[PDB]
Amino acid sequence: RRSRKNGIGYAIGYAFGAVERAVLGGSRDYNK
Repeated sequence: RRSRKNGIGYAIGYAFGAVERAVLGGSRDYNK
């Protein structure tokens, strides 16, 4: 609520979200 959520979370979100991005590339994320 003071920009404290957007500064460190983005870093991890960038590295992680980056690898995850590939996962969300096409589809097949669930369905057993």
